[PDB]
Amino acid sequence: PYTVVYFPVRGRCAALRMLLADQGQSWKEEVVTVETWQEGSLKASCLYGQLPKFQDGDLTLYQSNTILRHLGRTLGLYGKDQQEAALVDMVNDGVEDLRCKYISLIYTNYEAGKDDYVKALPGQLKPFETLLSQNQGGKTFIVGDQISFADYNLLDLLLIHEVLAPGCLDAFPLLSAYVGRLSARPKLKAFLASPEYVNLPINGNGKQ
Amino acid sequence: PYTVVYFPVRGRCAALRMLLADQGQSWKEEVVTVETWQEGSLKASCLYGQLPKFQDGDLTLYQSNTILRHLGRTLGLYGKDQQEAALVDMVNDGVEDLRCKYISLIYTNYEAGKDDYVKALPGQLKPFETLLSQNQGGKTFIVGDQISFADYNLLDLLLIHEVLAPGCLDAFPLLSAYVGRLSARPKLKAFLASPEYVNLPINGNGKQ
Ligand SMILES: N[C@@H](CCC(=O)N[C@@H](CSc1ccc([N+](=O)[O-])cc1[N+](=O)[O-])C(=O)NCC(=O)O)C(=O)O
Ligand SMILES: N[C@@H](CCC(=O)N[C@@H](CSc1ccc([N+](=O)[O-])cc1[N+](=O)[O-])C(=O)NCC(=O)O)C(=O)O
Repeated sequence: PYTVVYFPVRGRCAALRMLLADQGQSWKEEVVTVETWQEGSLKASCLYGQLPKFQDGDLTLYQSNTILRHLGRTLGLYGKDQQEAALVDMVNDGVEDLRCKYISLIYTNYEAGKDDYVKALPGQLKPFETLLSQNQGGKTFIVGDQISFADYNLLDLLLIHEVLAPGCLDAFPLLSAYVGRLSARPKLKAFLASPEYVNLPINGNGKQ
Repeated sequence: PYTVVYFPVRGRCAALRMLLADQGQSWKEEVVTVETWQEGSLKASCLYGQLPKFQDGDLTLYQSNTILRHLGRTLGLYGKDQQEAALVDMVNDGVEDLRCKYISLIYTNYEAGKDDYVKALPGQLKPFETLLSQNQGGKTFIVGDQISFADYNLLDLLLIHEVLAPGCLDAFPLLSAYVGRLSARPKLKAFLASPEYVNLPINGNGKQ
């Protein structure tokens, strides 16, 4: 089965969890406390000395995007052809780029860098609105007419940014509608309202 | 066919170029000067306002790793099955993580951060030596027994680090032999020695 090993936060596991829940997959959560991590044995055993760690049968993986791509690949959420698969990759890489900036702000310069970050947000979000606009008027998914792992990753990015800068999507009709539409999918809606998601901090340092 | 649109530097296009050359694929280079970029029209037309931009027929792509994964997918350099594909992803994400740190040092604080960076390098290279040690004694490739896009990306990462920290691979026998072995592949060896590779700077700011 599936096992996700992570700290008690949404962070880089939020998207893959949304994917698993929405896809009706069952998985086990292995919560790692700061004490256990500080112990050192687990960390030393991690390929890049970091979490998340993921297990699928006897397959052990590291790197959040590797887990997303693996789930996308094995579950059929990676486009209908090579052309779509590439576009899905293009979206996820763009999502990762912004997530990195978001993470830097959160853990590195929240107080002094928030104003500038929020000021620059529109230009960073615009590309995803454009992508939607070029795909069936933005009425379906980010790429093609079937959901992909990039959709879950983008959704999370949009959700955490609405927390960081409420109303940041107001100027973007497609992104706004997209968030509402995907968040309304039955299994996903139930997961997002559940305590295991709601009662977990977004980041490990309490900022958001 | 293939068209690479980039500034006159190796940077984030070095790995994909090595891949194309080694695979015997033809491609065209579209060099973008600082003046043309500063003009603004090209940049505004780029999905995320950045280069590289790649064209495969009428398919236009952005994001260096998206290009690598697309070429890996289409040319059969993405593992023999789904499991290997995930391991390939795990390697590339690790390569990207280190490349980001390298890029930060180069463009953000080379002078004051070099010492610390080089001091931390061994711990950052270790995971790749470990992966090699676990795959046929490190006698073939980073994943499985066939070359993958992650091999080209990792090779470039190792090459630019030996320039930044001459001798850094002395502490890693497998990685050292791996660099020598892959660099000896006939088509790649010819490309690496060619003016089109050699006469290009590694980075855009002249640091290395
Ligand atoms: N590329 C990896 C990134 C993994 C990662 O960043 N892991 C962190 C999560 S927390 C984290 C992630 C990013 C930043 N940050 O400042 O960029 C700060 C924190 N933190 O705990 O403060 C971790 O395991 N840290 C434990 C360790 O290294 O010993 C992935 O995508 O899965
Ligand atoms: N995620 C993308 C990243 C593309 C990228 O970083 N492109 C830069 C290359 S130069 C670059 C890349 C990283 C850093 N940096 O400081 O981290 C500095 C520079 N630079 O030109 O100084 C660019 O196009 N810049 C033009 C622009 O944005 O207007 C990819 O993987 O392809």
